[PDB]
Amino acid sequence: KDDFAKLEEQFDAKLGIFALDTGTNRTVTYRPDERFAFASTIKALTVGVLLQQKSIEDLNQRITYTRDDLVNYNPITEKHVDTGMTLKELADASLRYSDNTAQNLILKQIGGPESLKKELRKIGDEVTNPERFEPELNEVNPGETQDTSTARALATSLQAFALEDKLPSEKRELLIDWMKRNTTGDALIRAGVPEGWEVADKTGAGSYGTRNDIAIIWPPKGDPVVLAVLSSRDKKDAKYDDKLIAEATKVVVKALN
Ligand SMILES: *C(=O)/C=C/N[C@@H](C(=O)O)[C@](C)(Cn1ccnn1)[SH](=O)=O
Repeated sequence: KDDFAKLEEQFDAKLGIFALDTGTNRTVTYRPDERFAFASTIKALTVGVLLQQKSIEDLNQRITYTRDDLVNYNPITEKHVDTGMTLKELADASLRYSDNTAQNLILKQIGGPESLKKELRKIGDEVTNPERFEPELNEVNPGETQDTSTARALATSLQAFALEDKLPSEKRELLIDWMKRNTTGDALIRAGVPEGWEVADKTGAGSYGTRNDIAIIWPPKGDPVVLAVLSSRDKKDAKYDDKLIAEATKVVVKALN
């Protein structure tokens, strides 16, 4: 646990780590049960739940929306107000670009934050606590439990949809394929794994310099590793440093080797 403490001192941040080798049941933990704002990592679990409810052809359904439906950061969705987008394309934009309107439209389709919460409780996640849409969910103050979870619960919930029987294999593959092709995580978990390791991740960023990455990772040979790396800082307007997540990942890899 001293390598993580030194990282917490170097980057002046609090770290939350849970890693599991699905093949050996070896874990690496550090503040595994401390709450952090989940931020955009919730996008992964939201698509997890959508996949539970929608058939593949349901995903071809066109969703119309307006300029007023758009929020702060909509890289894909703002470009398609006139024509709408299929659920499939919204999931793609939400996961790989972290498009906030895409997320919000998907969350509405599943019934809103309380419905997402209920579905997570059903799969045994008693920790994750969604209450809000994007971008307001990204802002969580100290001591608050709204829109928070833990390294352990995020990893376990991600593990549930991507690797266990919470989704049938084809839908697992679809989720994994989107997350493999994520565009926002090059400097995080991806930067901390050895050459030839495959990564499917979702990133998050929030107030208090909160910087998260959750992933399934595959060594060259062997079973996948489930990893959540969460972080926050003590000032509301703090900047995060991606190098903290990359280095923490390197510690996880070393400890698992
Ligand atoms: C999901 O994690 C999306 C996060 N968006 C952040 C960000 O990228 O830092 C925005 C754009 C800015 N931000 C950070 C903290 N509070 N606002 S916004 O969508 O929250």
